[PDB]
Amino acid sequence: AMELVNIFLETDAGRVKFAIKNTDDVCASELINKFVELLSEYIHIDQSEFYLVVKDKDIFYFKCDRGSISIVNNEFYVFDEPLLFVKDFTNVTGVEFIVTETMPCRIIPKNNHAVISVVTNHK
Amino acid sequence: LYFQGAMELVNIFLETDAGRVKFAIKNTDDVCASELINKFVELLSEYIHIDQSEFYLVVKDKDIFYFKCDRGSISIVNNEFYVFDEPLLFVKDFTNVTGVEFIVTETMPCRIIPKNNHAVISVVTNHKFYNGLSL
Repeated sequence: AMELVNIFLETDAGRVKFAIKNTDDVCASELINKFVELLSEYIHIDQSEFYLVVKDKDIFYFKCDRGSISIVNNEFYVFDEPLLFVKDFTNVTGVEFIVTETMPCRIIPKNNHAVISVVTNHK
Repeated sequence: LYFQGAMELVNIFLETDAGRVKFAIKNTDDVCASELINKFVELLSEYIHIDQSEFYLVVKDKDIFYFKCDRGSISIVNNEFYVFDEPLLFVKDFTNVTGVEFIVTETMPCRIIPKNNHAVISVVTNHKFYNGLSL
């Protein structure tokens, strides 16, 4: 039900979303650390600086600075670039970050995973 | 294709304990483009896995020139217009490289496998010759 729109997995089968099933019907703000837990498997959270954009009906921006989370307000980028997605795959090969001129990233990957950086400037 | 004088890499820098470090070749008179860009790739290969990475090299020698390094295979990129004119603080002395900084654009993404737990830093520029966002 809840998914990231600015970070994706690179896999042998294609692009895979970070998605969490909202069982308790909580809010984006209350489940953000679950996304960080998911990314924790592929990058070093305590050494990385990056933003998390969560789509939950509306869009909610967050910054993760070495594990510390903050709410981001004045951002209006539309991560609506038509992308093709899959869900099944065998192995992860990289982590894909959609960056913007106001939302850079600093990533230290795990297990020789690749860091992919793609730019959007729409709104 | 040939150049003369100093050539600077303007979209890739080292992140070090002392700050940002620039790659430059001080004399390029008789050397051709493929040899010049190869030298930058060789320098970068100490910090990233060239055979698995895909990125762009933007160099400035009077004019701006664009190249793509796809798993070690270098190609010239035509019809690019990003100017990479953001003023930046550089240093030349350092003791430890902690990451590689990539200035990426809508047309020039990057796929980087770093070495030695080095960080990958990605910063966007949107400034172009003619779009009215540079300078």
